Amino acid sequence: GPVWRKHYITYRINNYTPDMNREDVDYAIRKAFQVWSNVTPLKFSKINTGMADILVVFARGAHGDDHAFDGKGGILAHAFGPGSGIGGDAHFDEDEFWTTHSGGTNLFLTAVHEIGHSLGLGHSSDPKAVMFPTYKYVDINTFRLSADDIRGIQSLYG
Ligand SMILES: O=C(CNS(=O)(=O)c1ccc(-c2ccccc2)cc1)NO
Ligand SMILES: [Ca+2]
Ligand SMILES: [Ca+2]
Ligand SMILES: [Ca+2]
Ligand SMILES: [Zn+2]
Ligand SMILES: [Zn+2]
Repeated sequence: GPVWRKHYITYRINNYTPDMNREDVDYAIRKAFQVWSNVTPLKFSKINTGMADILVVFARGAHGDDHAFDGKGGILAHAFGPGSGIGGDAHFDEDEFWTTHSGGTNLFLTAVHEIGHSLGLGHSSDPKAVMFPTYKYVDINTFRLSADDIRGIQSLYG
């Protein structure tokens, strides 16, 4: 599949969920990017205006792509693989309740998974992998990619 063909990648937060403090959204997303820059040559920078490679959006129901959200539960988020335009973008279902902790749906953990897709990863069959497509809270303060995730991303970058 597609990959980014450059090392400096930008992201922009289109809008903020009212579920969380603004600074906590910023930090969760920053930390999620750091998970992947830790194990690749990629460098991520937040921009506040203009066209970013990865646009982060909170939206509910039908929201202008061909892929609608479904209210609370079920689909939590989705993201597009590397490419122009909508490529790379990561969308989070506002009908979920996003948090910094084990309550609701943890934004950081979900963003790690989605950014994996934004960088070109698909799903893993390994339940230990962050790319395993079932959300499960794990302690975010000690979170680590599985060997499978590191294998996956290092097949695309580095
Ligand atoms: O795969 C999907 C669509 N399905 S999902 O949104 O139910 C979903 C979303 C995120 C996750 C997830 C997996 C591991 C950690 C955090 C979230 C699981 C299911 N989007 O990427
Ligand atoms: Ca949903
Ligand atoms: Ca994009
Ligand atoms: Ca919400
Ligand atoms: Zn979408
Ligand atoms: Zn997924």
